[PDB]
Amino acid sequence: SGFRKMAFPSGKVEGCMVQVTCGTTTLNGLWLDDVVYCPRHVICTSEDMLNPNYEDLLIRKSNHNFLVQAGNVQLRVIGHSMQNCVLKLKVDTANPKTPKYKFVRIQPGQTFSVLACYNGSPSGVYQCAMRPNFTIKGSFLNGSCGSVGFNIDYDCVSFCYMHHMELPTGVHAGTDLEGNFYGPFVDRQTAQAAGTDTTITVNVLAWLYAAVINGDRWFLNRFTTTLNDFNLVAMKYNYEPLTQDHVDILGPLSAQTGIAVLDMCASLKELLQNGMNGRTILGSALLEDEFTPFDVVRQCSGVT
Amino acid sequence: SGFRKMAFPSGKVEGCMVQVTCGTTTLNGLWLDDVVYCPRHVICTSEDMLNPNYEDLLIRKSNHNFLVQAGNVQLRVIGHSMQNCVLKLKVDTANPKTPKYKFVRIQPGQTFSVLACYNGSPSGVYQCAMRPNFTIKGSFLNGSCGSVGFNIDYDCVSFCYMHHMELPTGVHAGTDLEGNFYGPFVDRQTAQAAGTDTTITVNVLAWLYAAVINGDRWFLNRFTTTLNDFNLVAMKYNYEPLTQDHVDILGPLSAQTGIAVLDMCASLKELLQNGMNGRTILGSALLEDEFTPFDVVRQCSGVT
Ligand SMILES: *CC(=O)N1CCN(Cc2ccsc2)CC1
Ligand SMILES: *CC(=O)N1CCN(Cc2ccsc2)CC1
Repeated sequence: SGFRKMAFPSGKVEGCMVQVTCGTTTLNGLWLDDVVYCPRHVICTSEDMLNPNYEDLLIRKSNHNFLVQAGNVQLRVIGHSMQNCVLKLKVDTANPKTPKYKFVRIQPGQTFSVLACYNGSPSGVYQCAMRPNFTIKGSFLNGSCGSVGFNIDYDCVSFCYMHHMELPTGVHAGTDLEGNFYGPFVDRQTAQAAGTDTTITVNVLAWLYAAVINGDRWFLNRFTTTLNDFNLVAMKYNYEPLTQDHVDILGPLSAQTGIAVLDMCASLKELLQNGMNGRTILGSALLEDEFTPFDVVRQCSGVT
Repeated sequence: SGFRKMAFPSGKVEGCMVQVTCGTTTLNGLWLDDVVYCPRHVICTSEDMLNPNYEDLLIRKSNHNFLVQAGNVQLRVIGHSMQNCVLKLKVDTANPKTPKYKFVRIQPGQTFSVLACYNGSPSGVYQCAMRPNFTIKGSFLNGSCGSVGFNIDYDCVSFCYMHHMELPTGVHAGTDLEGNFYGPFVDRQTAQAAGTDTTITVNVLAWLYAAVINGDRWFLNRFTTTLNDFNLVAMKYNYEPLTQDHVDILGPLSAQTGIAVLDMCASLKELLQNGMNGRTILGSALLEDEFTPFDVVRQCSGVT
């Protein structure tokens, strides 16, 4: 029993982290096979970050300008290219610790673990979600860029995030491992405001199921609702509209607990309308939305 | 910027996890050098757990009864002994992935990371604290026993926790790596109630400092207080009494922010007395007490 914000074991990713230095800029790189992936802004001076022309800046760089260090061992760069907002540095040695991996571009509401690194050295691991506004709420200081987000299915690491920038509101933006930003963000020091941070309704419901499975049942009520009625309430509270797809995905949690998805929606509706009245649910005083239905089933079933 | 509940990178510990089977019971073991550490209740049938005599039960067990599997490779047991509530199984092979390590017995209020494992296989990592009642609030299903809690200082893993049991209130009890339970708990299926779960005042203050460092300042007020006055308020709200030792430990955070510890106590006092009024602090609607001053400085300074 008990339910905790839980990250994937980080070892498989720790083995992929290197330091990338271009001139006087240091950040993190991801070494998979004989390629090191890092944010292209490694090539920039802070001066450059106001309106960088990355193709023009990159012409001035040679393979020997990219200093790549794995532990205290230097890797030899034999090639470099820009793909969108990331650099791929070809090194002369395959990473012996390369796990099975995939590159995946996640959707908003999807959760992942982040291994925060400084100088190619892991400092810690925490769990994130891709917000509906394509930001993530991270913990990232200067030097953390190139830190990656990932899911693990048994032996296969699916890399979904690379950290690139902090908005002046202290939220985080980055790319998939093809170097394409999530959302409308650009790797330039300009005016970039996040949109509405809407609550991931399907994740909140999954977490309410997790609460019931673990003894927290006080918010269960005598009511039911319809998708259309629930959604009127979701609209008012900046929740994502609930779809039949969300209802289907919650089916296993519905089945295990014997609480109809729409009944749990009517519970969520009363919580939105009435608040927690100073009570808590799984040790939280607000409605947690960074557990997916898949996350809840995993943690409740003990999958490795 | 941003501040997240953050666990140590788990790789060094992932490399120490094995499966221990005695008869029909399977749980996790910790392989350091040529010793595997596991909870002694591995030797029990559920029948045995009502009033086990571990010394009597252990006489019936030989080295060949302890099945120890690291990945898909079996380790040869060449010796076994009981130390308090843990078994030490001597194996004929040193774990090649043994990190630098220490065994430490932590105090209440101290935080650590847990690598939840099933069948010697890591499922995830999360951050805990030793509660003032010597429970921890974990995420642990059947088969998770022998999962360990740890801190990392650069290269050295300090093992502080091994998971042994769940109280019928869904909180967790376990041992240091010498097999001594935290608090009054025993590895028997009997009536064991947790004491008062008091709030770790020094951790809450550290987290309020983390909030200021990251832009959340709305709760800063015009007041100050004294230790004695603050403590009257802590008593009423089941907070640990604040000592000069706690004030000293918060000195670096005081220094960096320019907010006197006692001023921050007067902020905490108003929050205890008035509530959050539906506001949040670092994305929480309650007062977080599972970040130590050391944790806040680490995450705010980017130590690896
Ligand atoms: C994540 C990280 O380490 N940093 C430091 C370098 N910064 C360069 C930049 C990119 C967009 S605006 C300026 C990014 C944050
Ligand atoms: C942690 C874990 O896997 N388990 C399963 C075995 N249980 C045995 C027991 C110990 C005290 S009461 C019964 C403990 C929980």
